[PDB]
Amino acid sequence: MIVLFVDFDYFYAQVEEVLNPSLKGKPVVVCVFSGRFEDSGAVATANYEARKFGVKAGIPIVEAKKILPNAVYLPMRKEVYQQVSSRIMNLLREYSEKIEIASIDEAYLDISDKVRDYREAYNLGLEIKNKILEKEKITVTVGISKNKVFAKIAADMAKPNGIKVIDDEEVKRLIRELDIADVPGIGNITAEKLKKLGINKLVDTLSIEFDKLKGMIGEAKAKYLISLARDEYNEPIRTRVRKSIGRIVTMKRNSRNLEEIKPYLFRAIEESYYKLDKRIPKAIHVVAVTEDLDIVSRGRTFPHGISKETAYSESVKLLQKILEEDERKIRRIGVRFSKFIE
DNA sequence: GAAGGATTCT
DNA sequence: TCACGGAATCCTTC
Ligand SMILES: [Ca+2]
Ligand SMILES: [Ca+2]
Ligand SMILES: [Mg+2]
Ligand SMILES: [Mg+2]
Ligand code: NA
Ligand code: NA
Repeated sequence: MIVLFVDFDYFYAQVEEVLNPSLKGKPVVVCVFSGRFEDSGAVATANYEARKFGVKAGIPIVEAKKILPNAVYLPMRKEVYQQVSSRIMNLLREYSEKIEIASIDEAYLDISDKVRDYREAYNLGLEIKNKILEKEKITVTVGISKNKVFAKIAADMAKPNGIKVIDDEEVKRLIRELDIADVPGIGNITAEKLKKLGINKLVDTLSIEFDKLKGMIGEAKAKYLISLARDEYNEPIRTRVRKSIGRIVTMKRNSRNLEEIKPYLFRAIEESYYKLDKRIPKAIHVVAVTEDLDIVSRGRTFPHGISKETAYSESVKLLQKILEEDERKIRRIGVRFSKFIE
């Protein structure tokens, strides 16, 4: 099984430069201005010239400006980014129909039967990679390996505009030598718990019992890491189609008055439905980020589909459900739909 | 199960 | 109105 992974290089930034090639070379920064007071919001992701100064996705726009106040700060244009993404997603589809679209800027392709013997695989990387460059003016990094996990580590290790392979050999090394926080799925929270147990590399898992790890990371990740470590990991390229569609939005002020919150919640609902299209959800969920951030949520699953009209109402019920259990004020508000009808 | 929370990642 | 956006998914609840 050979797994070829394409992550696009700082995507939303790149697209903005492709649409405006005068930016290229400067440091472009793509953000989500919340109009909550002129520079309220967060970065979204950022050109390499910009990244290298510590301006990364997720930091506050005003934090970023203490760093690069002369860099180009553009507002996140999601649809533009999506139509440029599908063009690319389609291009790769032709290469190995057995693909799995990870995110807006990620795709796994299974090239097991399309090619055998990595030498071949690498060359395809160049083709795939070169073709997107050709068609979309978008540079991408390519990671190859026996499975999704390692294929992606390769891409991680080689970005931007990169192309790394990862033969078993190296793979067997990484099991032993690669730092555990760099294993995909593993973030700081779980990394810190792993250091505490003593585990720093994948191989270490086979030194600890397993029921313990379940204690601290839960069987789920507990099986996962042991699986990779074992070299016995294999998850074929599913093509998971979205299992959840939502929206959250940032109010221009914290609230506990509905009429105040209400116009946002619908603004969210209307979008969420456009995002849904021909899909009909059996479940709704109203999510609220508090003046604190305790990210509270009340929901409901109906035994039938939810019509837009029913999505309004219930939500207002669910917003009220929140408005009086906790007692804190609301920062962001939104809705999330699930449990679709096949 | 269904429900609500926590975690990971751009 | 005075730093923390948006989107999923998992992974663990009662
Ligand atoms: Ca990591
Ligand atoms: Ca299998
Ligand atoms: Mg990426
Ligand atoms: Mg990226
Ligand atoms: Na049960
Ligand atoms: Na019960």
